[PDB]
Amino acid sequence: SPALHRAAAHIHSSPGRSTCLRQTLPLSFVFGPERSLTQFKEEFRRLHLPGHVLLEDPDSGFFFVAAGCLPDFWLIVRVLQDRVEVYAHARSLIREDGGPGTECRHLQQLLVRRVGEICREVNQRLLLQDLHDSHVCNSLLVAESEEDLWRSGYLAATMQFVPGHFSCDVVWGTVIRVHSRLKMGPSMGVSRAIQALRSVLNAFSVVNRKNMFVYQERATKAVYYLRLLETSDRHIQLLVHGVGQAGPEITDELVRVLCRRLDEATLDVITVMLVRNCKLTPAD
Repeated sequence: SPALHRAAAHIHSSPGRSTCLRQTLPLSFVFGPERSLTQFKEEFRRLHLPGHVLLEDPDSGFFFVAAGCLPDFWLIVRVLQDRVEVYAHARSLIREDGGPGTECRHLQQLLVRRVGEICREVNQRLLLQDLHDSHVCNSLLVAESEEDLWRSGYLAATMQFVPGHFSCDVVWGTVIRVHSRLKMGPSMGVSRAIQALRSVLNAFSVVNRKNMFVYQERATKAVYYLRLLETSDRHIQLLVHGVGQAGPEITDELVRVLCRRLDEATLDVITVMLVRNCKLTPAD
């Protein structure tokens, strides 16, 4: 503890020096620091460094980077209430001729990137948990579209780092062929396949967003946003957006359930047609 404290004091008391570097990284906590601090600490503890291991001192609370024995350079990371301080000490941090300064700078940059990614992931997880617990899609979690707008402590998040544009991209995408009987539903312009999918997914569909559902995987505890669209040969195109790659619960089981519902609807329609002894199409 006292050696790390002295190194941090020397780094802070020598700004702009070629041997000591101090960097401050803010933690954009959408839900506040009370819940974000524990998540950030856990992520930092579970964070992995290339060729280095982070040891957290319990007396001081500041993590130190060591070779995985102390290396030729000292890297110290301090986690405050709402900011992260990274201190790097080396003989020459400016020279990059295969020395310890270049390695220390690369390690500091990697640690800063990992901390930023961890903060973003914590914010996304908090937003997903709030959406799952409230069945409402926040603007920061996903931007409100024109259809959603027509059918419609986060103030700092709105007046902070750009929200809405940080929504997770479509992790997986699939196209499901729609049968000829289900191509036209009971309402003009509404496919029967779309209606069946809505009826199936009403258990997790978003009220404020049309044809949108929020599904939380049981294994990964990750809430993902599913969007379904009709593509014309009418078909159902489903895009699943999540922080990480979609698991097998949504990739396979959900597709199987949707296919089973579509097949049941087609079989019921065919039975109704045969009840009237109507001519059956070769596709039917």
